[PDB]
Amino acid sequence: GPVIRVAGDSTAVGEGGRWMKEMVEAWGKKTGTRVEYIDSPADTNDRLALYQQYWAARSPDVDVYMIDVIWPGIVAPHALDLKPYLTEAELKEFFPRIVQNNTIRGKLTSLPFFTDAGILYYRKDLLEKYGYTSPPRTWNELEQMAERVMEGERRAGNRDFWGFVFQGKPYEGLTCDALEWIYSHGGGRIVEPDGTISVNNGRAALALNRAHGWVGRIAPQGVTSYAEEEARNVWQQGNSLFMRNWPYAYALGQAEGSPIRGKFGVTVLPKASADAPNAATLGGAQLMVSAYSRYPKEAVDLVKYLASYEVQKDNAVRLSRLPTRPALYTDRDVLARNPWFRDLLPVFQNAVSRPSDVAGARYNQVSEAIWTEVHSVLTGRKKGEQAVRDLEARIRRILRHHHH
Ligand SMILES: OC[C@H]1O[C@H](OC[C@H]2O[C@@](O)(CO)[C@@H](O)[C@@H]2O)[C@H](O)[C@@H](O)[C@@H]1O
Repeated sequence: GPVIRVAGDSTAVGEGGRWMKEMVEAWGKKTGTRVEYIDSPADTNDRLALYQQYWAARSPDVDVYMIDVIWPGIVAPHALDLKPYLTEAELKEFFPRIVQNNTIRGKLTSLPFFTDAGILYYRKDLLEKYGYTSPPRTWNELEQMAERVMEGERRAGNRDFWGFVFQGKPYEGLTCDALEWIYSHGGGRIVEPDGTISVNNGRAALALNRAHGWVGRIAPQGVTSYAEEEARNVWQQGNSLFMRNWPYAYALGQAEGSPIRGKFGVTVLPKASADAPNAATLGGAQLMVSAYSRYPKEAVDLVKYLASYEVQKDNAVRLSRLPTRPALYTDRDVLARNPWFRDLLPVFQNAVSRPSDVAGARYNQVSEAIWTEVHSVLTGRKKGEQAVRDLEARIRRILRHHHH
């Protein structure tokens, strides 16, 4: 009978790949269907390039793909329209915002699987050791606390200790960190949902200059090569006061034999001043049935299972990844394991989106311009003022003649 083949998530990032293959195998066993799991590179933009090879070839060799929240506009031609397979009631069990994200020109490209948002991880033991009673609310506070804790920890002999780690590698994760910096300084959304390229402004420039000011100071020099797992590993070995990362790092940092188990909390990222908006970049994964799958019916059943209440629950409890079902945020087991889901739910719902809706199929080119110009500031090659001006010019070229 059929073999349903699934490309999604990466065994190179936390436990996602392993857990996903487990879920797929469990569906296989439950239904008596053969399945195979195809692994992927770590970085989402590398995964896109890989999957684009299959799509270009109209390959039937993958039936289901896990896609990023930024992809529906790019991948729509390669997606089976899911809309005929779900009732309005079934669809309403997911966050409307994400269903809408995943719907391009009325086609439901994919089902919401897990969402995501950038948050601040902090060492509560260290904050208390140094006389602080709350995590920082402003970037200036983050910097002050990071300087003082680092000076103390370094003096006590931890030469590996830093104040802050984040994603500064030139790749999609940097676009995410940078949208947070820019938006939390009142500098806008880089490209606004109406199409306006707003990024050339003094607040955005300041946000980038501030980030530059972290590099090799409160953050490792090597941060300009860090993706999610590089940041996480410095943090999880106990060597960073703060980290910007996604929810998944929480369950990993609490696991038995984690050096930082019980020593950390999470909160909303800081901002420039009390009247700036809170910034958490919207991330996450959706499940797409390939337009080139020879087994659409079976693929859709697998996607419905993966997106189901109990599989999302398992994802939440075991991997601390965010459900796309509002009902799971009131589930007693989910909340008992992850009490911060309740506190940060409004942060997750107000998460700020990268400009994938407005750039559509050109999003990946837009994002590359963003991470390359941002990276130039992080390395001290350009000032934020120059970079945001060059970025405006590049995005104008990229999006000239594109309409949403
Ligand atoms: O790097 C940008 C990318 O970050 C997040 O996805 C990357 C991986 O992070 C996870 O651990 C989930 O938090 C893995 O499951 C992902 O493969 C975010 O979800 C993306 O939207 C974002 O583009």
